Amino acid sequence: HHHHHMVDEILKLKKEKGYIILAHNFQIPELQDIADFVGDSLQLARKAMELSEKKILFLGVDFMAELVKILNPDKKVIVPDRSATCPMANRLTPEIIREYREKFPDAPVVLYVNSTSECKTLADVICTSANAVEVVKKLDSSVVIFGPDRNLGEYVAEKTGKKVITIPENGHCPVHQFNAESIDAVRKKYPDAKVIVHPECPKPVRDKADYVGSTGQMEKIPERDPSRIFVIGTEIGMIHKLKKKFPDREFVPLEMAVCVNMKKNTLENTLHALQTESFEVILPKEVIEKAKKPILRMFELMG
Ligand SMILES: O=C(O)c1cccnc1C(=O)O
Ligand code: SF4
Ligand SMILES: [Cl-]
Ligand SMILES: [Cl-]
Repeated sequence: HHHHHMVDEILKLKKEKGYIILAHNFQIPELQDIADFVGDSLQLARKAMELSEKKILFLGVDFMAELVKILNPDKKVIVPDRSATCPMANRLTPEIIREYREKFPDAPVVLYVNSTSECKTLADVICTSANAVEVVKKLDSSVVIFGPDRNLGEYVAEKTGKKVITIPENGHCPVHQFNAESIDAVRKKYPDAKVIVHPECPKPVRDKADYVGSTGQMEKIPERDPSRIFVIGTEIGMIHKLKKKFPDREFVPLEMAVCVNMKKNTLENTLHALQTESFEVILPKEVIEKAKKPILRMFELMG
């Protein structure tokens, strides 16, 4: 295989230098295939809680690399491309959060994991798409401040009956902005297929789906649903993951949807990363000390 030179050298260096390689589900198939662990934000966060290796190569976007570092402040965490980020997250700021606490006095601030680590220092609790409902239901408030994703916030409201105030204005993931007509069309084409979409999708999309959940949840659906065909409303990287796990089923994208940031990592710069042992994720001590609290609290409010 023509990538064997990079694949072989990555595997050698990883072992030689004592790295574990963690990848997100939206990484290119070639990177998923060389990772030690591949999963969603929640699964990655969980894995980061119990991590033994001294050195971590993280393949995803910066806010999750920073979460991994916050949970392992004394381990070396590296990323191939330091610019790999979530633009959604970058629109929420400390000032907006402070504005909204002042405005809504006793509302806890629940932040999605794609949020800056500085914003995490100001959060009461962190969540991901699979635990947001449970976490919000455990809080002793019928109103919460939630960001930066409006769709997940609005989903949480529907599921909890709580009032959810979303910040910032129109915070959303461009990648999950599917149109509901794509479901109408795929119903005609494959009348027996099951449609699975992410909670970051717009309401009309979620409402027409058979299932709504995190990518981690999506991966488990075929364990209990015998459907030959699944239609997947999330980033294209998930198709590879699903088809690997369930070679016996068909996985059809709802639409082609690519996160440019998730695609910044390549075989070539991942190799470079292991050769140079760069770029290290470095955070101020203060930020680690403060942001760890809403992160640990997320796991406390699941189990
Ligand atoms: O794994 C996730 O939480 C996830 C789900 C949908 C979109 N983006 C992400 C991400 O981490 O960027
Ligand atoms: S898929 Fe969406 S939410 Fe996830 S990193 Fe990309 S822009 Fe951010
Ligand atoms: Cl978990
Ligand atoms: Cl997810």
